Amino acid sequence: SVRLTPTMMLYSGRSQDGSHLLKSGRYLQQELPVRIAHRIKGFRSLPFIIGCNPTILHVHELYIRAFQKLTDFPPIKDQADEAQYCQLVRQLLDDHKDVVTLLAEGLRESRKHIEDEKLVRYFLDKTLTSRLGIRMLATHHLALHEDKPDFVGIICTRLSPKKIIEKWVDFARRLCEHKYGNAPRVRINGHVAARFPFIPMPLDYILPELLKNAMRATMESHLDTPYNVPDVVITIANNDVDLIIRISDRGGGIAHKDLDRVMDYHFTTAHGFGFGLPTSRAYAEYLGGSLQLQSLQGIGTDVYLRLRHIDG
Amino acid sequence: SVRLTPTMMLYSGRSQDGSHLLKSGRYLQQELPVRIAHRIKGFRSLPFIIGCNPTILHVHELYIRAFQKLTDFPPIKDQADEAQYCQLVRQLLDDHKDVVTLLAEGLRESRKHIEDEKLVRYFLDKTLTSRLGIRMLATHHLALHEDKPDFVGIICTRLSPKKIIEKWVDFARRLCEHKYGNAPRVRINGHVAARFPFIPMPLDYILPELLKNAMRATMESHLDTPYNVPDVVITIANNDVDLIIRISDRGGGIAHKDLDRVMDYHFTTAHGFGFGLPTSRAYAEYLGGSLQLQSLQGIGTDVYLRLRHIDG
Ligand SMILES: Nc1ncnc2c1ncn2[C@@H]1O[C@H](COP(=O)(O)OP(=O)(O)O)[C@@H](O)[C@H]1O
Ligand SMILES: Nc1ncnc2c1ncn2[C@@H]1O[C@H](COP(=O)(O)OP(=O)(O)O)[C@@H](O)[C@H]1O
Ligand SMILES: O=C(O)CCCc1ccccc1
Ligand SMILES: O=C(O)CCCc1ccccc1
Ligand SMILES: [K+]
Ligand SMILES: [K+]
Ligand SMILES: [Mg+2]
Ligand SMILES: [Mg+2]
Repeated sequence: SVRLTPTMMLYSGRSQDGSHLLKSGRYLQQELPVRIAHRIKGFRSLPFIIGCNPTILHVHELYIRAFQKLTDFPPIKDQADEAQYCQLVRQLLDDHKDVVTLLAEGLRESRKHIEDEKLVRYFLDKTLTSRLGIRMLATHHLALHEDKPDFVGIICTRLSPKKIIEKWVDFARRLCEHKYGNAPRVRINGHVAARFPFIPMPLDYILPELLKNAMRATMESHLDTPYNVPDVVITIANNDVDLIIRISDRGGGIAHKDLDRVMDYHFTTAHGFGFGLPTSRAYAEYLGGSLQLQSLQGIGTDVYLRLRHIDG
Repeated sequence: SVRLTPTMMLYSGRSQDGSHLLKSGRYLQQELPVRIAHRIKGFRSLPFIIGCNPTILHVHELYIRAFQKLTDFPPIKDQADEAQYCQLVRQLLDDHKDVVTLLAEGLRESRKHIEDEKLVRYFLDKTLTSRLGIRMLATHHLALHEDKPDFVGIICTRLSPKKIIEKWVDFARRLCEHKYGNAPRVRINGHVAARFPFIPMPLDYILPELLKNAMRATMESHLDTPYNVPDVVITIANNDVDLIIRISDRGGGIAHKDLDRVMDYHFTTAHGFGFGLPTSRAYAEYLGGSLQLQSLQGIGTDVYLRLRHIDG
C-alpha cells in the first residue's frame, strides 16, 4: 500500500511480523543510490568556476560519500540488516542537515560569474527538491518504526491545517517579538475544522518561511506603532482536489521594482538568506501544488499556498 | 579603410610613414584581450567534470597566460612598441597552434559524461570560431609588414578560386596516394577564370578537409580497383553575393544511419579525429557563408561550400 509522491511512493503497510519494514528497506536500498547519483551528476555539470568553490566542493564530496556508503551497504535479508540500514539513514540525514545552507553560501558569490542566470535556479530547484524527496522517503522509513497514533510513517492520518498553522504562528511570533518587541496577531478563518491525511513535512518548511516574511513586512512598515500592527489573516480552503492556505498581510506589499526578483534564490531586501520564497515554491510545485503571490503595493501581500491532497 | 568580418574589421591602410601600422596595432591591443576574456569565460562555464580534464585545464591556462601577456603589454606609442607587440602576437600564434587538437583530445572522453550533448557543440563552435577570428586579425596585422604583391595583409587582392583549389588538390592527393597507392583525379569546372579579392585563410582550412573526405570515401568504396576510381568534380560558381564551391564525389555517399551524426564533433567512421565537417561548417557560418551536404546513398556526396564576398 502506497501514497504517491512524484516518481516515488510512501509505503503504507502493516505486517505484525515486521515484514513491511523489509519491503520498505529494500525499496530505499533500491531507490536512494540512484537519486544520489543524479545529484552527483548535477554537481559534475555545474559550471567549472562554481563547482570549484570550496563549499560547493564539500557538498559535492558529501554526496559522493553518501553514495559510497549506500552502495557499500549489503542487500537487506532480515530485520537485523534493516535495523542497521536505519542507523546509516539516520547518519546520512544528520550529515546532510546543513546542505541547503552550504549550497546557499557556496553559490552566493560564485553565481555572479557565469552568464546564464537561470542555470543556478535550475540547479537549486532540482537539487533542493530531489533532496526533499530523499529525506521524505528516508524519514518515512524510520517513522514506520514508531508507534505514534494518527501516523503511518510521516503521514498524519488526520492532520488539522489550523493546528499546524498555529504551531508555526507561535514560532514565528516569538522570532518576531524577539527582534521587534512585538508581533502581528494572526487570525485563521475558513475551513478551520478540516482534518484529513497529509504529510506535514513540507508544511513544516513552507509555513514558517511565509509567516516570517509576512511578520517582518508588517513590522518594518509600522515602525512608528510596533505596539499596534495589523493582523495577519490566514484562510484555509479545503476541497477534494487540494488544500489552499492564503496568508494575507498589511505589510505594504512587494514593490514593483522587486517583483521580478523575489522568486530568485539569494535575493533579499534584508530572514536574510533569500531562500524562503524560491525554496517554498519549488517544494510546492515538486509536490504537485504551487505558491503564488499577489502584491498590493502600498497595502500588503497575499500569498497562496496550494498543496494537492493525498490520493486515498 | 576596412573589410568587415563579424563584429570586427580587417584594417586596409597604406601610409608611407608607417602610421597605419600603429592604428592597426592599437586596434589589436584594444580588441584581443576582450576576445580572450570571452574565451576564458567560456572555459569557466564548462561543466566542472570537463573543465577539470588536464588537457582542457592546460588550454584554459594558455588562454589565461595569453590574457596576462596581452594586458601586461604597454600602450603602443611608436613603431618600436608596435614592432615589439608583433613579437608577442607571433609568440601567441605559435603557443596556441595546437589548440584545436588539445581541445579535441580533452573533450573526447570528458564529453560522454554530461547530459547536455549540444553544450559541447556550442562550446566548440563558439571557441573555434572566436579563435579563427583572433588568428585572422593577428595574422593580418603581421602581414601588413610584408611587401607581398596582390596582398593587403592576409587579403589577396586577386584570388583565383581555381588556383587555391588546385593547391589543396595536390596536397590531398599526395596524402591519399600515400595511404592507398592512388588518388582520384580532380576536375574543376564552372567559373575557372574568376579572380576577386578574398581572404584565403578559411579556404586553407576548409578545402583540404573536404577534399580529404571526398578522396577517402572514393578509395574506400573502390577497394577492388584502386588503380581506377571515379573523379572528384569541383564546380566554382562566382556571383556578386557569394562564392560557391561544389565538391562532388562518387564515393558511395553518407549512410542514412550516419547522416545525423556527421556534423557532430568527434564523430568518425575511420582523417580520424572527426573535426573536419563541424569545424568547416562553423568557420563558414562564422564568415557569413554555409556548408551543406547532399547525400546520394549508394552513389556519392555533393558538398556545397558558400562564402560571402568581401564588401568592396
Ligand atoms: N509578505 C511579504 N511582504 C513584503 N515583502 C515580502 C513578503 N515576502 C517576501 N517579501 C520580499 O521578498 C524578498 C524575498 O523573500 P525570501 O525569499 O523569504 O528571502 P528573505 O526573507 O531571506 O529576504 C524579501 O527579502 C522581501 O523583500
Ligand atoms: N564526402 C564524403 N563521403 C562519404 N562520407 C563522408 C564524406 N565526408 C564525410 N563523410 C563521413 O562523415 C564523417 C565525418 O567527417 P569529418 O568531420 O571530416 O571527420 P573524419 O574525416 O575525421 O572522420 C566521416 O568519418 C565519414 O564517415
Ligand atoms: O539530505 C541531503 O542533502 C541529501 C540526502 C542525503 C541522504 C541520503 C540517503 C538517505 C538520507 C539522506
Ligand atoms: O589561437 C588561439 O588558440 C587563440 C588566440 C591566441 C592568440 C591571442 C592573441 C593573438 C594571437 C593569438
Ligand atoms: K528570494
Ligand atoms: K564529424
Ligand atoms: Mg524569508
Ligand atoms: Mg575529415
